Amino acid sequence: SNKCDVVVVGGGISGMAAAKLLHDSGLNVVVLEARDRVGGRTYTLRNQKVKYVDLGGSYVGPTQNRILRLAKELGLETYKVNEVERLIHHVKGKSYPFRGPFPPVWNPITYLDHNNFWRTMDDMGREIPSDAPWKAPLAEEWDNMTMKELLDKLCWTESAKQLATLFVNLCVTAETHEVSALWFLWYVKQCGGTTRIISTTNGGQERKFVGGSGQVSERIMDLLGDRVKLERPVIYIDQTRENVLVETLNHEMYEAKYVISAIPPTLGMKIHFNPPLPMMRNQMITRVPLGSVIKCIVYYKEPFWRKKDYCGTMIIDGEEAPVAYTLDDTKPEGNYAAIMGFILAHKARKLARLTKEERLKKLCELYAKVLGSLEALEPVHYEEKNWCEEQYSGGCYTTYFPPGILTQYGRVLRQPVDRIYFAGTETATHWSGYMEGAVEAGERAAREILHAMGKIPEDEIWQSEPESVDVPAQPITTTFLERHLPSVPGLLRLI
Amino acid sequence: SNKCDVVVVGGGISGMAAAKLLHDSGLNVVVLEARDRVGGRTYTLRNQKVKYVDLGGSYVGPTQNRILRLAKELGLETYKVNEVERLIHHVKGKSYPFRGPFPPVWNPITYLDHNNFWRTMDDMGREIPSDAPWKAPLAEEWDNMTMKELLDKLCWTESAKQLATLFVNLCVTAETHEVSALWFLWYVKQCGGTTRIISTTNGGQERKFVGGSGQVSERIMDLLGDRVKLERPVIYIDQTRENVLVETLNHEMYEAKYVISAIPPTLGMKIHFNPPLPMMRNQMITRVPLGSVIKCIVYYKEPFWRKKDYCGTMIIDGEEAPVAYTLDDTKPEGNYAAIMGFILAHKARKLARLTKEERLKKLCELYAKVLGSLEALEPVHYEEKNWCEEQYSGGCYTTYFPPGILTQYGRVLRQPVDRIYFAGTETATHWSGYMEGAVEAGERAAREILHAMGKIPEDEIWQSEPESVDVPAQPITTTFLERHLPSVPGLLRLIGLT
Ligand SMILES: *[C]C1=C([C])[C]=C2C(=[C]1)N([C][C]([O])[C]([O])[C]([O])[C]OP([O])(=O)OP([O])(=O)O[C][C]1O[C](N3[C]=NC4=C3N=[C]N=C4[N])[C]([O])[C]1[O])C1=NC(=O)[N]C(=O)C1=N2C#C[C]N([C])[C]C1=[C][C]=C([C]N2N=NC3=C2N=[C]N=C3SC2=NC3=[C][C]=[C][C]=C3O2)[C]=[C]1
Repeated sequence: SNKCDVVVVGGGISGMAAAKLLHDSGLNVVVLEARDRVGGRTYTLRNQKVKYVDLGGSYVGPTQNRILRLAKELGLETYKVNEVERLIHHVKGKSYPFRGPFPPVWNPITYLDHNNFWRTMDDMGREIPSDAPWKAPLAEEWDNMTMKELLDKLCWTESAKQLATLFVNLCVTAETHEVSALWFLWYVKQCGGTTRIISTTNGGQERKFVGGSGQVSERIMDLLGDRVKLERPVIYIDQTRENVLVETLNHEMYEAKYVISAIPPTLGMKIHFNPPLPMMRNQMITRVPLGSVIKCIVYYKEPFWRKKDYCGTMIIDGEEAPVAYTLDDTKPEGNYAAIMGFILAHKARKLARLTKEERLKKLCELYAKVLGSLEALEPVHYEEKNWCEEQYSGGCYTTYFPPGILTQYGRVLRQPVDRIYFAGTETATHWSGYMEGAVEAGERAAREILHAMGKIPEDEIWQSEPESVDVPAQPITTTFLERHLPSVPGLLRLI
Repeated sequence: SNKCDVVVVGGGISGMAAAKLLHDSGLNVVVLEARDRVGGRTYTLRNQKVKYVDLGGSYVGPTQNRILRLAKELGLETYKVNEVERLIHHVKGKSYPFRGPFPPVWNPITYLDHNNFWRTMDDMGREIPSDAPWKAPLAEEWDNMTMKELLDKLCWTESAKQLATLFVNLCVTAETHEVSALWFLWYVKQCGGTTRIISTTNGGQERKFVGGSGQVSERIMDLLGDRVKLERPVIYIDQTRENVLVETLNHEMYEAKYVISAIPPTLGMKIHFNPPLPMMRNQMITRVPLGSVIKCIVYYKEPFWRKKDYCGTMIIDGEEAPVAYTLDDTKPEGNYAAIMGFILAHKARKLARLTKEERLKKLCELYAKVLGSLEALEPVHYEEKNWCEEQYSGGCYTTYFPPGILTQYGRVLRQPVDRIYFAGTETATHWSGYMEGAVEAGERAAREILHAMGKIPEDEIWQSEPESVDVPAQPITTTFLERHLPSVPGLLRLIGLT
């Protein structure tokens, strides 16, 4: 067997961040990666037509200090996603340009309803501990309903219900009726709330990495060298002996003092355990699916939308549109002009039956309508990735919790199993679901092992992160009217 | 490599029924079983204190003609679960003895609400094709709500809502808020409806096998000899070459023309596939958990409850009760007196924290109260099994579908993947979730391979089953009043109009 201090299962950002921290502390680490590549739910494709493109995770922004610090240490830079010109909200077949993070509403009843919906998501979040959502005072009540039931209760207008539905679908690549309300409310709150999660400027979509996010995982593989084993899917972990035995599909055996599991929780199912997992983890890993998305990038000769004072952001209501949300994916140099869109949740499942060229025509005709431009019908290139097809991801962006699961099983996600510690973005407490959460979780799991070895004290397991100097956060603000305007039933109780 | 015609992955009833049919048809089969035993979600424990006891699937009944026929051919016999004396409904800390499959309701409004709840479950069921529930006219609407939401809409009384909650928990070892309404309505209708699924006499719980249900899988292993490979968990299936390659954890390689997957759908995740599964199956197998249950059998010197004119059936409402449902588990000879109970859904997770002795004490204290009998505090023996802990089951009794899954993914549950065909009870169209469904699915998968091989015509893939001559099925009937009494809102509409 190949002997080491710690085996890390999975070479995404979380496992690479964990392996780098342990390597830097002087331990002998091995990363066992199932694929022929690192990066996992990040994947940067290079070719002459695109230069580089993120086909998985891409965006970073203020308050994501860990991924920013790790990337800066690896020699990466960010650039700002284009938000200079107007955003578009496409409603009932017409484009309404706007500025600021939130699409405006003009009907007074619809305004109260929209204002109350976002506000209420944040008010509910204030009662949900980031590190223990199952401790919310109404945890059971909120876990036992879907987001569809909560939206049906809160939204008195169809307008608000449709945009809230889009918000859920875009944030978690899942239908409102698939997900727990408690989990979804946790998810938003642990990203800093509604404004922070939805915003480009001053939010999660503010920036991308120059040359692609795949460079984070690639550059840690560059540091670790032949400590990273590609095409080594882990099939078996045996904790019955002095040292932990980890076996791969290609028959190799690794012996370590400890293991970090840095794979999506459900993909623990692909490992046979000796002894069997404890009951709660055995069932948890069958209850935690990942969402469904196709990430699609259409390339053009020029970022022609900018000539019409559009930035390239589109928020597109309704069932017919294949893509509900786009961003400008043009390089910072103004070349490789492109629109990124996501095909979300059931539409990913529905439109996967088409060919690549059929999806390209649907997207170009949608963009031509919404941008009001025939230039959208003249793509020069197309790239796409359907993450539903990935054996070693299960989906994207992240794991969602159906009703009832977070309260019954959530405590088990990061609980160690003997000498296995659990990383992966799903185990983070800030920007779980993101590259930021991957770094937080990988470094925390690594420090749990340094503590088990008696190398650091308990109080160093969870470490704060200084704010990025390059990507400072500005405060989230509200107006007096946003805070105090009544809900629709509130306006009615006054009548 | 060990070469054969068909590798069956899984030696539960479904895989063993598939392997037997293929063996009988003259093919070379191998069964690769992860555990050191066959039977899977069936397990008959033998010791001197119990003689035998089913700790997994046990009950069979009228309309389950495939399991009855298979067991009869293997030399097995059934006996009737004791339902001679009165049943008990325990609610708000008091016991109400009754006769018939349904606890009686005296309050007229509550009676309308109860009658309408069961009626409406079956009315909705008749809209749902057994072989394609996603084709129901309102499939999307029904799949996008939980059973909790459906009970909140239909039940105008708390009495009906509490009994309906117990019914869901007991039928599918899951909470009402965990499961799709479409999937639950399908599950009940594909068992023959509410009456058939809930009944002991004339329903699913009528009978057990003499000597235990594990004998089905064990007697098929006897017929197959060394073709059953125990402690061979399958890790890898490669379909890139002319013959399918199946690898086991203990390093062995099997080469076959076709594979039957006879494991619970999500346990397909334990297999690495080359090439990768198609997208829809790749995601489906992460979306389909199994339920949570501890099966607990408390033994007594005598079946003392019968002397109080109680048969041993208890329907126990209330969060404090660890067990919501019991049956008499006394042997047909009248000895090894015992009460079987289920610890359901969240209670299986909550009470797993206790010791075996702590669970025994809580069960005896509950039974003493429900039966009004101090003798219940004097157990002579105890056996239990928490199926949530089983790596190679995932839970019991069966796979449930959370909201939104059955319409989006259900079509691929038994869709072949190249030369992999899908057995397992979850793929049945009649008594899916049961030993009966396991036989249906195993034999149907085996016949899909016989058809692929040109040995049988397409119309022989799905085969009807003659009715058992030993276990006659009485029809499910309703009264005029059951059919035509209004719902509570129906009554309020008639009041508004008057
Ligand atoms: C895929 C993906 C995609 C496609 C995308 C994305 C993503 C993804 N993401 C994620 C990431 O990527 C993740 O997290 C990470 O990566 C993870 O990591 P980890 O943990 O490490 O993991 P992985 O990678 O997986 O790894 C693992 C590994 O392992 C391995 N394996 C397995 N198994 C195994 C193995 N090995 C060995 N062995 C075995 N067995 C594998 O292979 C691997 O490698 C992301 N992230 C980040 O960060 N970023 C990004 O970008 C991302 N992405 C996405 C994102 C998205 N988003 C955020 C969302 C959104 C968007 C937008 C928005 C906006 N909005 N919304 N809504 C709205 C808006 N706007 C405006 N408006 C609206 S509405 C409204 N209205 C109103 C009014 C008034 C007021 C208010 C309002 O509102 C949002 C969101």
